[PDB]
Amino acid sequence: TLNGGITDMLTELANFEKNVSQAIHKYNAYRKAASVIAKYPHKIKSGAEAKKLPGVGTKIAEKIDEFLATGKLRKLEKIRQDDTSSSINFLTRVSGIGPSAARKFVDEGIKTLEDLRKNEDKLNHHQRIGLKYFGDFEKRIPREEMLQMQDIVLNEVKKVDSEYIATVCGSFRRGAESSGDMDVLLTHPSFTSESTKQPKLLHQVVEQLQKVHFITDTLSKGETKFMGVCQLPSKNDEKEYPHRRIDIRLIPKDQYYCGVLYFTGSDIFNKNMRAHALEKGFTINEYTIRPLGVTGVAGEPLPVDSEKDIFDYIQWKYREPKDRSE
DNA sequence: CCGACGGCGCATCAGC
DNA sequence: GCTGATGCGCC
DNA sequence: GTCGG
Ligand SMILES: [Cl-]
Ligand SMILES: [Cl-]
Ligand SMILES: [Cl-]
Ligand SMILES: [Cl-]
Ligand SMILES: [Mg+2]
Ligand SMILES: [Mg+2]
Ligand code: NA
Ligand code: NA
Ligand code: NA
Ligand code: NA
Repeated sequence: TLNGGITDMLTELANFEKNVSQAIHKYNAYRKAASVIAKYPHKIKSGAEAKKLPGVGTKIAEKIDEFLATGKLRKLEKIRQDDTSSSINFLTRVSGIGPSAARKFVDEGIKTLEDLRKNEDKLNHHQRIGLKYFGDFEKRIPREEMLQMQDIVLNEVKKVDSEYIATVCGSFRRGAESSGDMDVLLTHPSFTSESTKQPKLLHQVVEQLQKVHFITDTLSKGETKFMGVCQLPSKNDEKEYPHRRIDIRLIPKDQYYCGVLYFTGSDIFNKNMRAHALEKGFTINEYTIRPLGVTGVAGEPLPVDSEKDIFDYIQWKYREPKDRSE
């Protein structure tokens, strides 16, 4: 982190744009700039130097000059002092409260953790769980703990059906020493792009993980995606482990490589790769890569037998997961 | 200058 | 009840 | 806010 000061500033700007201004393209622009600066291997000496990086433009270069000179950004100093902006930014830290809900809550006068706790009746199911575990959800998960969680999930899934394959993705698969949450990609030969030969494939797995008290709460659940809370078991006399977020995604078995590409991320990596695909005349989702016809309609799914095949289509050199942390 | 900016699952609500 | 919009979430 | 054409 040679340029941590700058990347922190840009991230705070991004969050303000997303949460307060509700400007999603500005949010993405700031994050893209922060990401490109974060991997730049020199300590940045000026705005002009930064402006040579793709995604850093005139306005960001100016902000960088201000920050290098003074160590702060007047724009941010003002935003921090603003009560409405401060409140909104805080409320969006609760899982389930977005920019819209946060602004609506602040209008009602609900703008602190204390206010939230006394107005549970005003929260939906997801938000009530987000509040319950507010503290826990902001803690990172050490890789050592991720390994214990992997063992529980993989062993429990095997007990449901030995044909399931579960893969931990996200930052874990990128080799991070700590993770924000646990991301699990699940496949079963009965669920392909052509047919669903068994019902409740995801349900059976969630149920089993609940039965062993690993999964503790549910935020949302459908046929292909579960979003919930889990917790490692603690030993006798041991303090409990924090509750953790868990996401499970059931992907058609024949579409594993596209699925694991998506779920490995990072998010900014996915955005960059998908944008590059479009420039190259292709569209990528978690299921397929398809050509874009002259008109605009996506064509038929192209053959994929490896993650690398996807990179080959868009003429990118292959990047191992560890090199996708953007 | 101006259009595009990644793609999608689940929850909630309005209209019919 | 369904369909489409919108919010919020995931990478 | 930035980029491409
Ligand atoms: Cl915007
Ligand atoms: Cl600052
Ligand atoms: Cl695939
Ligand atoms: Cl598809
Ligand atoms: Mg994750
Ligand atoms: Mg994430
Ligand atoms: Na630039
Ligand atoms: Na939130
Ligand atoms: Na996740
Ligand atoms: Na573009």
